[PDB]
Amino acid sequence: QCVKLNDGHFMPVLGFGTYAPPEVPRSKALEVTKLAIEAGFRHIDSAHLYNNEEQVGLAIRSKIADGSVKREDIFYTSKLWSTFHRPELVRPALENSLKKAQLDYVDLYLIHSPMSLKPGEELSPTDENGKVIFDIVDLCTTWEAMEKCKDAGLAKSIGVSNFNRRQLEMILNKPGLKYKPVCNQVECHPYFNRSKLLDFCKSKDIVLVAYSALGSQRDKRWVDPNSPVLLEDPVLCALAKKHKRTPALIALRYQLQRGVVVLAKSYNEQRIRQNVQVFEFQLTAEDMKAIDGLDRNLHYFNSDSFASHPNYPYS
Ligand SMILES: NC(=O)c1ccc[n+]([C@@H]2O[C@H](COP(=O)([O-])OP(=O)(O)OC[C@H]3O[C@@H](n4cnc5c(N)ncnc54)[C@H](OP(=O)(O)O)[C@@H]3O)[C@@H](O)[C@H]2O)c1
Ligand SMILES: O=C(NCc1ccc(Cl)cc1)c1n[nH]c([N+](=O)[O-])c1Cl
Repeated sequence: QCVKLNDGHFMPVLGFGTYAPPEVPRSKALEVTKLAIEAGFRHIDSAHLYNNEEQVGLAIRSKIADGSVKREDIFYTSKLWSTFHRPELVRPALENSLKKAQLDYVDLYLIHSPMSLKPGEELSPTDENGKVIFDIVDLCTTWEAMEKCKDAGLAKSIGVSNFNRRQLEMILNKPGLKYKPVCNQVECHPYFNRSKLLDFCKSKDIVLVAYSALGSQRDKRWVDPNSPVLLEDPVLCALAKKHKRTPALIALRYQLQRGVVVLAKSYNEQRIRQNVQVFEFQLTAEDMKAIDGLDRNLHYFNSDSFASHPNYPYS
């Protein structure tokens, strides 16, 4: 089940999230990506940041080599990390990701974040207060570099991630724009449902892709443990009992019914298979209204590390 993007390529509407924190052994990403393809996932979300592209790429190539899928059946995404926003660094970062995955192309390459970081060896160059060391880059010039990558065939489609509406607007009104972003991948779930951003994306034929749709991995680097746990929400739980589903399935189905493409990360064999059940049932209009009521402007990513950055999108 696929949505047609504004460049004419096609994106599966449920995607598998591959990130696991560093205490998870690298080899697991390989195992669980194969499991996710076996279960029916066809859209796979990785990044340079995640340090797993070699494992994710191998899982994909294994599922091609054993005859399970064709390359053309898999939609693989990676992302340009914030230290590589300077235009001259964009193509080389993409080539790096292709060599890691051993793929001839990515189906989608995103600017991972609007918050440009000082170029260098560190993923997160830090200032002493622990604030990321910012860089001033015109993201319009980073976007022109992305467009060159699509023109060379390195990425079939190009898009952005963590952009707010005004940031998206800036790209859209760029003089001489050749390709609009196909998508904006952002934090989106019933506690932060981004309905104003969704409406703007829909008006621009840009797909909103929801990450942390199940409420995030709750990593203490960036997430306050007092924050309400999305999957313990009583309304989602009540809806899970009503449909004899689970609160995750409720959270995933809500996105599809608003025209949002949705990611789900799991490294558990059972939950991976469970998550494809999103296609097996429907929420009613009143169910959707109840879930719309949960919105509380809650982004789980909420650290002093980035909240002072000049291009923080939640400002
Ligand atoms: N563009 C960005 O800046 C950005 C930011 C964050 C994430 N992402 C992408 O989006 C993906 C997903 O977001 P996320 O990693 O924040 O996690 P998520 O999809 O919100 O899932 C959070 C947790 O839900 C659990 N879970 C999954 N299925 C479940 C089920 N059926 N029942 C109960 N619990 C279940 C998982 O634990 P188990 O593994 O134990 O099942 C997972 O750790 C990431 O992996 C990454 O690919 C992108
Ligand atoms: O740093 C990350 N994103 C950049 C980012 C996150 C939030 C905001 Cl507001 C802006 C930029 C990250 N991306 N994916 C994962 N992951 O766990 O899947 C992590 Cl962590």
